[PDB]
Amino acid sequence: TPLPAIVPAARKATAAVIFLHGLGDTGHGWAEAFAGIRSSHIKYICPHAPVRPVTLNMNVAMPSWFDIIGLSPDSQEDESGIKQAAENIKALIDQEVKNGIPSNRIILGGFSQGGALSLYTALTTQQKLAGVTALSCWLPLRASFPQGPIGGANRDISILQCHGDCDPLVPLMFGSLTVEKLKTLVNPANVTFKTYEGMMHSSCQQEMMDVKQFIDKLLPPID
Repeated sequence: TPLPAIVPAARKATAAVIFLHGLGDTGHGWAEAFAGIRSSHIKYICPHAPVRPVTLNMNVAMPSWFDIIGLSPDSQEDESGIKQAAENIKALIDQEVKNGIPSNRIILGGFSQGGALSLYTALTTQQKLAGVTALSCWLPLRASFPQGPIGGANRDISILQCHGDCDPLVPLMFGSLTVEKLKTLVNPANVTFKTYEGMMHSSCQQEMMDVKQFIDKLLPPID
């Protein structure tokens, strides 16, 4: 658990954005992206995932929040790893709360499997968070969530989900399927789905403008 890549608050952190990178990456690249759209009062924490064998690619080691066994909505999933990773994130959120940033001033999000982890954690934590930015991701362990509203703190959480229509790794179909299930677990009045023409398993600058909009609207300065 090395030091995350952090864009700190200029003065005192009154909100925080915890963002988790995709497969095989570190937090450094995304911290830079969030540095380019930061608000002075917001702390941007991009932790680094541990290197580990990934079943999908002949157990070649690379940074990974959990194991990837497949790429289909029907693929087998690493249930234990997903749940332990989620525990680690809630642990990381608890730390930021005991250090001065209330949970309802914290946004969780990520890219690909980082986003998937973001959705799973937000929807299973009794910690009330400010929102979720789920980029080019999916809902892990769909069939374990009941078919009604989740209840709990994040019944009414705001979710911004973004996907490219040319994504070869997480098909747009899989994101569309994820938002439909989302709209049955939380209040769909706060569920926004954003599609980006031509984007692949990537980000674009408009997607980052819409993420800034989302964060700035939900985490405004206290002063």
